[PDB]
Amino acid sequence: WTATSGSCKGRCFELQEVGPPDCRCDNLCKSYSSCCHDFDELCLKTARGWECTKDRCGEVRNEENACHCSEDCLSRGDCCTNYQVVCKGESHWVDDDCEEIKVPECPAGFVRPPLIIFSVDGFRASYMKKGSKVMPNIEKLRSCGTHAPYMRPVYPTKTFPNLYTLATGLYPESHGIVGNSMYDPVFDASFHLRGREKFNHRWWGGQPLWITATKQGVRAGTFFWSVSIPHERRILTILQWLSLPDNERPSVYAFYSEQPDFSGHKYGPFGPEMTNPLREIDKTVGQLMDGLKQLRLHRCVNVIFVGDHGMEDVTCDRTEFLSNYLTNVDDITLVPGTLGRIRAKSINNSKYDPKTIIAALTCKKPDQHFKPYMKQHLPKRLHYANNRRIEDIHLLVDRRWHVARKPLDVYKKCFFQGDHGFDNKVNSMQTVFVGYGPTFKYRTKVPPFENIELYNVMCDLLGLKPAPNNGTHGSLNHLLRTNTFRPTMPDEVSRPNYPGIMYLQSEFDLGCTCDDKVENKLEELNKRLHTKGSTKERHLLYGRPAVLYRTSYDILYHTDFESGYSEIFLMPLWTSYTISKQAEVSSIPEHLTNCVRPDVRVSPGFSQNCLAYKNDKQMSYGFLFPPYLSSSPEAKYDAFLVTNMVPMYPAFKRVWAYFQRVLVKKYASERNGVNVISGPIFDYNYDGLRDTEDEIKQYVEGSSIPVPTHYYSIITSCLDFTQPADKCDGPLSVSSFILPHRPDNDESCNSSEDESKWVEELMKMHTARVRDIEHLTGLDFYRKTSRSYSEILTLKTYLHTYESEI
Ligand SMILES: *[C@@H]1O[C@H](CO)[C@@H](O[C@@H]2O[C@H](CO)[C@@H](O[C@@H]3O[C@H](CO[C@H]4O[C@H](CO)[C@@H](O)[C@H](O[C@H]5O[C@H](CO)[C@@H](O)[C@H](O)[C@@H]5O[C@H]5O[C@H](CO)[C@@H](O)[C@H](O)[C@@H]5O)[C@@H]4O)[C@@H](O)[C@H](O[C@H]4O[C@H](CO)[C@@H](O)[C@H](O)[C@@H]4O[C@H]4O[C@H](CO)[C@@H](O)[C@H](O)[C@@H]4O)[C@@H]3O)[C@H](O)[C@H]2NC(C)=O)[C@H](O)[C@H]1NC(C)=O
Ligand SMILES: Cc1ccc([C@]2(C)NC(=O)N(Cc3ccc(Cl)c(Cc4ccc(Cl)cc4)c3)C2=O)cc1
Ligand SMILES: [Ca+2]
Ligand SMILES: [Cl-]
Ligand SMILES: [K+]
Ligand code: NA
Ligand SMILES: [Zn+2]
Repeated sequence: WTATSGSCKGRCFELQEVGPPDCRCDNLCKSYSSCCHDFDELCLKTARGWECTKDRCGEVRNEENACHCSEDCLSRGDCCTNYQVVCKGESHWVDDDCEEIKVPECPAGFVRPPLIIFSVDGFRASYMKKGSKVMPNIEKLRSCGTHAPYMRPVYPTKTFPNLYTLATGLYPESHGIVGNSMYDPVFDASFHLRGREKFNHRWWGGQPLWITATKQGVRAGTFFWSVSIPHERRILTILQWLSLPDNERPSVYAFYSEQPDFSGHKYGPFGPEMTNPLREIDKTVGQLMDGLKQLRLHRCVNVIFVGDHGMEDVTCDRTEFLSNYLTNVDDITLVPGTLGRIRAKSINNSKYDPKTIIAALTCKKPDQHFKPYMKQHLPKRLHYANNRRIEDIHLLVDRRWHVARKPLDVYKKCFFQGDHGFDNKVNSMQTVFVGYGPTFKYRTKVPPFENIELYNVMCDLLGLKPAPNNGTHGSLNHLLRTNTFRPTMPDEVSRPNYPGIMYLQSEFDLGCTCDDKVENKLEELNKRLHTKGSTKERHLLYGRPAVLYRTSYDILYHTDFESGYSEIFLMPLWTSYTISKQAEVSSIPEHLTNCVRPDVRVSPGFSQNCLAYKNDKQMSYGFLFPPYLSSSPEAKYDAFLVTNMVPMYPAFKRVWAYFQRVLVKKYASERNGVNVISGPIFDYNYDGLRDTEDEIKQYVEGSSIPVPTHYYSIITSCLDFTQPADKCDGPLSVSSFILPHRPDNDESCNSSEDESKWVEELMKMHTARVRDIEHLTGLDFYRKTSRSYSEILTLKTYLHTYESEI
């Protein structure tokens, strides 16, 4: 109950939310049905519209008007945004040439340049070029300020997960807004776009920018706007808050537009009906910039123009129905649309089987337009698993399609031509970023980046210390003319051992055999130098990775590769090697097919053993440095060391061997040499973070050899591919992946064919940032390069997406 018969007189768009049942006058009162009786009359004035006309110039103030053209309006802070243009011969902001803003040019009393976030729903990245003719204000922000060709949203590319990611720097799995709709089993409660449950604070985790600011003594405008408040009134309210006395004036503001998303759903991303919404958004930007110029703030405020996600063509007829696949369709609940999330209709049902549901949905029709996953098997780059609100069964839906439970759900809800929510690497889901102001660079284009990074920059823009988040602070320094943050490399926690020859062959009883007893100060001086690190500068191009947790491990040198070998996990944490453009692929000789050799540098007690693999009927093994790439028949014996061995399912060896035999060489010839770092990943609790030893759920049968959940590789070369990878004078180029270590290839529907038809497709799907691998391994890469650390941080956040040119 609200005693809604208090009053909004002198309180319109108050910044503090008043405690019930006292009635409210804040920009969200409408949404809670709790405004004071006179809210509309006082706070939502509309009389005479939004623009001064010649005949209103220097009029007598009439408090009924929506905005004013009377002489006193500037000092009152409530002129129409075009007041000066109409009544003072001023030009619109968009008609003035741009001039570099080297320093903030602010009125006295401003302690720091304000930040205004202008967020636009459904603003697809290609609108910047495709709509440029009808968006002159936006085009000026873009070309005069700092801009990316696009900005990557988070998965799912829905509105609430992305806006809240913008506010917090957190993946949806950590902030908790994991979809536009959700069920939470611990609360036993549901969350929807419509309704009042979304207003409960228990859904909203992390610490959003407005709370970070408040806690640190920086005042914040309200980020949320009730939908019925028109855009012109949102702009005028921001401009009014900017005229408050210094002790009352917020330093950060957000504007939100429902467009172009609202229209995009109805007409598709490029419908002819899309021109007008783009025109109208541009006009709103113009109102803001004219209003800022009137208050002498247009060279003082930092403005961010940012989308939450793009928009794809999607219609009714492109719907897959689970009823065409399942027989128990009524025993499941589906969260439907551009992604699928499946749970049991009833938890008092012990007959419900996730395994059988998955099998009924896997590769069942030739043209199938979705792919089922247990959430822990989703590409690691989506970071979409570690939340009790994300159902165990997930469906990744093809771009342009929907999934639904039954046809009745679709024709008893054609309406829509546009939608979004798909995989966040899909081109049509990409959105926009422009930063304009004293703190941003002038006329600068930066490479595409992920929206998880902006929270850190917005904190920097406001002199705030960010709460812990998923951005990599410093990776966006190149956006800024002056940074207050200067990242430093994390300290190594564990220093390695460098073992020499310490064991005799006969101390090993590992059940291994090798035909290598088929066995001179030329060649024997040589091999000792190699085992001491003589070739290390060739295979470790960027220094050794630093181990950032407490553990026991050895550096092992070899002619063709170096490794950091874990005495705890009984395998390398990383193996590093360089393949020049000219390298030769050879095969594994017949006499070496089953060869595994004890490593006399490493004790029996810290080694794997061949018997365990013989005994484990499911588990086979592979090698991290590939034998196919040995530099010589003699160096090839090094690749069969028991310290280069890792556990692999036979189904996985098909993937791995094709990568090592075919694709490494192809990348080296295309990229003019590559450096490769490969290794295992253990993430049994799917939290995106390295597992401790006591978290491992599977061992090779009868042994202490832990089974990886994933294998990664990081492939580095010179950005200027006219220089060889091992002699690169400038910026680096990287692509990486985190392949799931699975006992079957069900994920690839073409897997019964030759690896050349399906393997590379799988690796592309599981593309990763070096930063994802860092979290997953507790390692820190690129510690010794000639590049600046900020540039290295940008490099580690890069994602190679394999999409074509937007
Ligand atoms: C992306 O960035 C984020 C932010 O940096 C990273 O997430 C962090 O990861 C940390 C390590 O996993 C984690 O630290 C833990 O926090 C526990 C206290 O957490 C509460 O307080 C914080 C601080 O205010 C708050 O932010 C938390 O918020 C979570 O939970 C609330 C309420 O449930 C949600 O509203 C909110 O959205 C958020 O949920 C997310 O995180 C939880 C896990 O915390 C997940 O379950 C959810 O799915 C969701 O993702 C909390 O309110 C703290 O108690 C933990 O301590 C245990 O473990 C340590 C290990 O050192 C040990 O020393 C302790 O003794 C303790 O062990 C005891 O508890 C165990 C488990 O109950 C038990 O088994 C033991 O036997 C012991 O009893 C732990 O330190 C941090 O909270 C989150 N922060 C956030 C915001 O998510 C994330 O890792 C990054 N992602 C990647 C890929 O890098
Ligand atoms: C609980 C609640 C209350 C009201 C509402 C309203 C009316 N419904 C709705 O869709 N919006 C927009 C909206 C959506 C999500 C978030 Cl987080 C933000 C904040 C924000 C803005 C910009 C940036 Cl860059 C980041 C965050 C704004 C509302 O305000 C949504 C949700
Ligand atoms: Ca983990
Ligand atoms: Cl959703
Ligand atoms: K086996
Ligand atoms: Na298959
Ligand atoms: Zn939408």
